[PDB]
Amino acid sequence: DSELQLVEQRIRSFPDFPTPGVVFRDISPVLKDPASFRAAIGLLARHLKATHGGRIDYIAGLDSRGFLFGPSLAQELGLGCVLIRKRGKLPGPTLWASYKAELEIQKDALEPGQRVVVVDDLLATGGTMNAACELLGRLQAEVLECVSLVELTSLKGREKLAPVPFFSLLQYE
Amino acid sequence: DSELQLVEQRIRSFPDFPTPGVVFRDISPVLKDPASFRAAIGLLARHLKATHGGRIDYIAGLDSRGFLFGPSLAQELGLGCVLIRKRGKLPGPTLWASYSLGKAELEIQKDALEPGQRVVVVDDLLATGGTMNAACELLGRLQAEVLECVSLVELTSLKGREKLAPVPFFSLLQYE
Ligand SMILES: Nc1nc2c(ncn2[C@@H]2O[C@H](COP(=O)(O)O)[C@@H](O)[C@H]2O)c(=O)[nH]1
Ligand SMILES: Nc1nc2c(ncn2[C@@H]2O[C@H](COP(=O)(O)O)[C@@H](O)[C@H]2O)c(=O)[nH]1
Repeated sequence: DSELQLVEQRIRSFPDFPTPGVVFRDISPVLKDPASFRAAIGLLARHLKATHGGRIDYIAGLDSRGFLFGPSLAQELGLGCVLIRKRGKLPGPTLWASYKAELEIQKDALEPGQRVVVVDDLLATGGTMNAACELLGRLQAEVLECVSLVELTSLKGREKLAPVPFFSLLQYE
Repeated sequence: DSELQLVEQRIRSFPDFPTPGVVFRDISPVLKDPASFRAAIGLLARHLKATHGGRIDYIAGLDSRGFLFGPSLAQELGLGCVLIRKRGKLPGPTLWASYSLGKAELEIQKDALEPGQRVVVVDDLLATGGTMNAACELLGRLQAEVLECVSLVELTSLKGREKLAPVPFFSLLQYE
């Protein structure tokens, strides 16, 4: 897939960041190359349409690298984007979950029964995405799927999200 | 302007957040309404094309709510987006700049831009101008040329515009 290649070739890997032995996958070059960013959004949108058809009501973007992809992905799908933030940031009534960071969402972000796909840049342990799913569940939203550009498969984040489906463009050990 | 109205109607105000006496302007509903979001990006893009023609090399988006607009704006203009992040998040060699929020620090990769490259900075809202000023400083230290800073909202009583001068500033909407 030449589109996927446009994305993969713009992932930059930094050894020993932030700790010795870890390899950080830097997605910033994807954003800097407009053809790469377009390919990433296109591939995610095509997957989501092919999997869910018209069932998705909103994209939920995770603070803050999910914010980079969520709105463009939503726009490509003709959908709005709701925001899940680090705690203390959102005004008005909210719910929060601590996973030690805390996520937050406005109580009126979604109505009961609305269906959402959650997007972040990368899935590692799955802690962040798992917390997002729980928050959304407490609004009585249905999480159809979580998606990311990158998945670190040796950390088994996918298993953590089960039974909510997960999809990534690229996988690294 | 029907387009501008689509954006203004989707700004929500929260008095006494985060402190008593102020009014937080919430842009979240703009993102939730795809017509509103499209209008905001379109208005910003049209302004930038009308003001700079083809001279913009990159959009620089500010962590974290600038990230919501930066890539879509960049895409609309056919440009890439570079990131200015809260300190501690970026790999590789970086520069950072403090400003009062106590203090916060923004950071950029030393290799984000080459000397002479021309950039427009975007954030959701301009208040005191501290955040945008820090971004401008970082970019200047890379020897990039900051053509303009833009936002959806400007709180004019806080005089952030003057703080950025002589770098031009543009907002879609203004409140006291
Ligand atoms: N871009 C990038 N983000 C990472 C990396 N490791 C962790 N993250 C960030 O941390 C979260 C995923 O970590 P998790 O909660 O799944 O362990 C995501 O929000 C992601 O932005 C990495 O190697 N690259
Ligand atoms: N959406 C929103 N952001 C604000 C508000 N006040 C401060 N900010 C955030 O803080 C920064 C602007 O504050 P400044 O540094 O100009 O005083 C921006 O990054 C913006 O995201 C507000 O009322 N609404």
